[PDB]
Amino acid sequence: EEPLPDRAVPIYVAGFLALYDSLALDPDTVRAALPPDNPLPINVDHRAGCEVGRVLAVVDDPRGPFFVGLIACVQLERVLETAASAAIFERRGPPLSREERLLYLITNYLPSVSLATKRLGDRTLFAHVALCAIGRRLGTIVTYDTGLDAAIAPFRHLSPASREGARRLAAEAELALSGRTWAPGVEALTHTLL
Amino acid sequence: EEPLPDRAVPIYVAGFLALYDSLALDPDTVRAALPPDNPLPINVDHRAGCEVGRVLAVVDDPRGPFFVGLIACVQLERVLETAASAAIFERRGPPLSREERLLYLITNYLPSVSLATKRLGDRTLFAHVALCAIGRRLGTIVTYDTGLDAAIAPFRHLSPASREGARRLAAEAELALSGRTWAPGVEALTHTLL
Repeated sequence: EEPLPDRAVPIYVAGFLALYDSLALDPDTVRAALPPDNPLPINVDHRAGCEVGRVLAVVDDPRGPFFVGLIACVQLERVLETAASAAIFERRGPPLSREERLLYLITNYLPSVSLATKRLGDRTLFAHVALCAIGRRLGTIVTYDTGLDAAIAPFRHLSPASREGARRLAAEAELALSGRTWAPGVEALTHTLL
Repeated sequence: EEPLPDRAVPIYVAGFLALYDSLALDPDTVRAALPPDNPLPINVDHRAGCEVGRVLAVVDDPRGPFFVGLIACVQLERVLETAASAAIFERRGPPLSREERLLYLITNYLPSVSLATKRLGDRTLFAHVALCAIGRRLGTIVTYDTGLDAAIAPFRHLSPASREGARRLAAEAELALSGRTWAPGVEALTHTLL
């Protein structure tokens, strides 16, 4: 089809991976695996082959484990566009630019995330974060944005200490991923999603 | 199944029905049909039988026609719950209450709306507002909330004059609908959605 864009639109995702009781995840086991030994990848529908990003930071918070991630995948943008073309387009207004079209699509088609942990039997308890396709899996709500601070801003309930640690941990982690894209495959993503 | 709740959770929806060029809808034709002669109903996927609410107010704005609506439908809440049970539930945390469960579901499953107009050939140009099922139709993004002011608040781009006219027009229109629910039918909604 049309030619793949040369650079991926960087997408930042933020949200709570879990919420504490006011029982599977309690604050004590979360702190045991608080700093992940290995970087937690971001995939689609828990399929390791469909890796589209990387978790930038996970911070403990009184509400629950809060995370920030970076998604850099031209092929995910193309596949979501293909799904959008399979639906009746009734949006009234001027065409959105490349960045807000991607935000419009990934928020509606991948509205939640799911945290994967190792089996029950600092620590390696955290495994990966999965983008959940709507109508397939229902996880915790996230926000998508083209800015790091912008992705965290709508979460007013986060304590200022957790917010600060998140954006400083995410900034230094984003730096190690300088100029890194993800290419799981257009057909690989289409099979999982559509 | 489980018994239908006796009272519907009132849901308020807000957003832009269309956006002006910086060509189908220009500001001049919008003002011609600015005050609808008849109340614009809210339905699902443009099917008149699946009426679930009522548009409370439509205000002209430099960005575009902005609307506020009320959705009061126990059966829509039940059907969306049935769709949620058909997906893998992976949300980590305590169970959401009845109100935020409904908000969680209607935002993810019905993320956009579409404005219906009469054919091309104050005025009756505006017909109804349709809740668009994700993966079926793609319309303009809306916000859902359990409060009238809360539904309008995230739209910071709205001019303060349009915001004021919207909440005063919506408040008096909501009053005429005192204690009115919508019952399109559980099977009617299931056929359209699932």
